[PDB]
Amino acid sequence: SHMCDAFVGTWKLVSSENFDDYMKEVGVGFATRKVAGMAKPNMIISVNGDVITIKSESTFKNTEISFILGQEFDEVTADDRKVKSTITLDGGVLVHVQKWDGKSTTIKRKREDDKLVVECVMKGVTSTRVYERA
Ligand SMILES: Cc1noc(-c2c(NC(=O)[C@@H]3CCCC[C@@H]3C(=O)O)sc3c2CCCC3)n1
Repeated sequence: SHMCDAFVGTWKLVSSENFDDYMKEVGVGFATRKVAGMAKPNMIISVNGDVITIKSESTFKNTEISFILGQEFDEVTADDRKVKSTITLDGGVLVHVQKWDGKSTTIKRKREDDKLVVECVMKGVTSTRVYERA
């Protein structure tokens, strides 16, 4: 058993709070924000040894990242930012820091009841995205 166990599986977006303002703060343009706003992505999380893979699959875009905890990696985000990402475990929370152009955003993923809750913070702006098992 590992702390990442509770995350593994296929998840589907069930609700989104303040996501348009989060995207604004990150610098996402109008057209991408409207398309993002409709999307109900799936998130597929798997583990093979030390390597964690998170796939995001939506009508617009399929993204995938594979990473080792604490090891920086290159990531192209859904909105096409080219960022330097580091994902660590803080207790049972996966903490994902993306850095680009002197800016930084933090995405936290945690299990709460039967949900996987994703808290996205950019400067003062927080968004919450709630996933359920698909
Ligand atoms: C920022 C941004 N710009 O476009 C996006 C973005 C997504 N964002 C997410 O899915 C959120 C946002 C940050 C981490 C993951 C979280 C998730 O629900 O898995 S999904 C999606 C887009 C752009 C258009 C295509 C579909 N994000």
